[PDB]
Amino acid sequence: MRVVIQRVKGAILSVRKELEIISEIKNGLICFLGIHKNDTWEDALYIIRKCLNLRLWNNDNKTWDKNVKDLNYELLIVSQFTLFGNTKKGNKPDFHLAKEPNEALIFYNKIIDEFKKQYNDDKIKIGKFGNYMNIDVTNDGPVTIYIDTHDI
Amino acid sequence: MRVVIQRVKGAILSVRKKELEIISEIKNGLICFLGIHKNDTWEDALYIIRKCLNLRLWNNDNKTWDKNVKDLNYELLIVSQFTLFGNTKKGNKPDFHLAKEPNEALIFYNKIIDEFKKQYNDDKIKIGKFGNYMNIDVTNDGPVTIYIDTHDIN
Ligand SMILES: Nc1ncnc2c1ncn2[C@@H]1O[C@H](COP(=O)(O)OP(=O)(O)O)[C@@H](O)[C@H]1O
Repeated sequence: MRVVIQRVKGAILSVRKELEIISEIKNGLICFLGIHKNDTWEDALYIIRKCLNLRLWNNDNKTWDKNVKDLNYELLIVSQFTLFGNTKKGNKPDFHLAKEPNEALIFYNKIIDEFKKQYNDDKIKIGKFGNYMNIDVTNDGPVTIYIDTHDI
Repeated sequence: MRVVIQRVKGAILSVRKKELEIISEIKNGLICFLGIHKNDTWEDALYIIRKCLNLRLWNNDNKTWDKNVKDLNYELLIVSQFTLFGNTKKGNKPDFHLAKEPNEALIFYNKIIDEFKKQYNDDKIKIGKFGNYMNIDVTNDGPVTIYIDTHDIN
């Protein structure tokens, strides 16, 4: 599994209705989550644990000290198959390394459940899987973290 | 080198000093969050620029993944992001030792920006404020997030 984690002051998620807002968070994280074809539940578990526990906020005096849970902040989890974009061949990407959309959705849904189980069910916002999304992100820093579980 | 590329309808970059001040802004195009590694070479930088400018990340009529940022006269906002070399394998406090140290990172970054302008056009390349806190309002389009690590390349 691949995840891009961005530290945000807020994120507003819209779909085409011109656009209607379905999701919104204030301070916290937007997590762009790529699901590999070979991902197991242990790959999911690692990403979840890292997203929830990574110490990405300062606590004056201390840098990199508080996580999303510590500060009662929110997470928006967005599925991003493009994170397996093969950009090595030419300039046209292909995405064959990403999990096929049906088994990806189920896996994703299980991840959201576990996010809610490990943190709080009110603090976990989502997009519309598969659908086109407009997301206004207020990047705080910016702070961008990347994790690939196949490096673990 | 590491880069996170996001397809945008717009991005608005502010810095400190009502309390925030807008310094850069693009419409359609890419925000590229760029991480510079300790041992990055000009060849790593060249690969990043080539891909950012030439990756076909936009639709065109009946065709998907067909047009690149240059094809559409779109813009690039290039932001230095050392946090991309944040090691998180050992505990939950990130370790950034593998990121090129600031002074060397800044000159390498500015060289990269110069080459972007040379390979595309000056007026289409936007930047932030290196080593400074930034507030970046990004309108993600899709979203479409691309990740490239040049170490994976030979
Ligand atoms: N894992 C995936 N999840 C969602 N969409 C995908 C995925 N893989 C490919 N796509 C989309 O489907 C289209 C066709 O891909 P596919 O039929 O899998 O292979 P190919 O491009 O070689 O025919 C692409 O334009 C891409 O946007």
